[PDB]
Amino acid sequence: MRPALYFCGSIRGGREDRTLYERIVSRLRRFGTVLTEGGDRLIHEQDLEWLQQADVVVAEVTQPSLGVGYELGRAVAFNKRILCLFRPQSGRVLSAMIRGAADGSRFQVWDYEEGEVEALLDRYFE
Amino acid sequence: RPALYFCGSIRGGREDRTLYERIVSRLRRFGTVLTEGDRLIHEQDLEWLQQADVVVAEVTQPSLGVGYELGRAVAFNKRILCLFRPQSGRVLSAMIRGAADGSRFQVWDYEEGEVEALLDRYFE
Ligand SMILES: O=c1[nH]c(=O)n([C@@H]2O[C@H](COP(=O)(O)O)[C@@H](O)[C@H]2O)cc1CO
Ligand SMILES: O=c1[nH]c(=O)n([C@@H]2O[C@H](COP(=O)(O)O)[C@@H](O)[C@H]2O)cc1CO
Repeated sequence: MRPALYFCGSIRGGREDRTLYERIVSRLRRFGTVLTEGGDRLIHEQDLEWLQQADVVVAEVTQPSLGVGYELGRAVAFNKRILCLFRPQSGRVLSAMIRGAADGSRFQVWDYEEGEVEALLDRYFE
Repeated sequence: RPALYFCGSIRGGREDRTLYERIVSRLRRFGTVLTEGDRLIHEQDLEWLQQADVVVAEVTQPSLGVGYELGRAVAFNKRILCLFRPQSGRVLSAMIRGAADGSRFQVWDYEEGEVEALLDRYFE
């Protein structure tokens, strides 16, 4: 009944939002098990195992990242429930591939202000 | 003729725009280049991706849309060629480097001056 959760955020794209990712994961742990807590081959394979196990995939999509985009594309194809979180105050324009993938139900993209992330997650998960 | 889908950063940044033009110009010699509001962009691109025979991505500039295209392409069972420049100083995403299997999903490091010769070798 408590969901398994998969979190996505930029790493090699840049760690600008690392503190925010820690806040997101701390809040997700209140609701479920966060599965995400060659060398790169092991990372890919283990992440893909967890992605298929996840009940919800949550991605912070403000910092551009190949790996986050790839995770989202694989997740869509696995028909996962997906929540993407984007901060327009960053001054970026979110990728059309992510904004345009939203169908408002199984794949949602929410624009938000950084201070409100915990409350937003509360509204989505309760 | 073989149908080719090219991927490269746009909203991730257009730093490598000139290089993308060079790649696309060369790809036109080998096949149909399918990729010569946002919902329409996504839907049209996904239609073309589904119709592709080979997906070619320049993965040096980090980009959500390029990563998403590559994830969808894997699930659509497409042949994939990724091109990365170490001269950028970046460490390429583990999700892209680690998705490679050396045959149907290949990731090549390259130097900008050699991109035309690399593509000639890949497309014979
Ligand atoms: O070391 C890593 N570990 C990892 O899980 N990822 C996954 O890939 C996304 C980041 O991708 P990226 O920004 O690095 O390209 C994250 O959401 C992670 O789940 C990537 C890297 C190093 O690449
Ligand atoms: O306006 C657009 N048109 C488009 O085709 N893409 C596709 O998505 C990738 C770039 O993604 P991105 O850098 O913007 O996130 C490219 O390979 C394109 O095929 C994206 C945008 C604007 O998003």
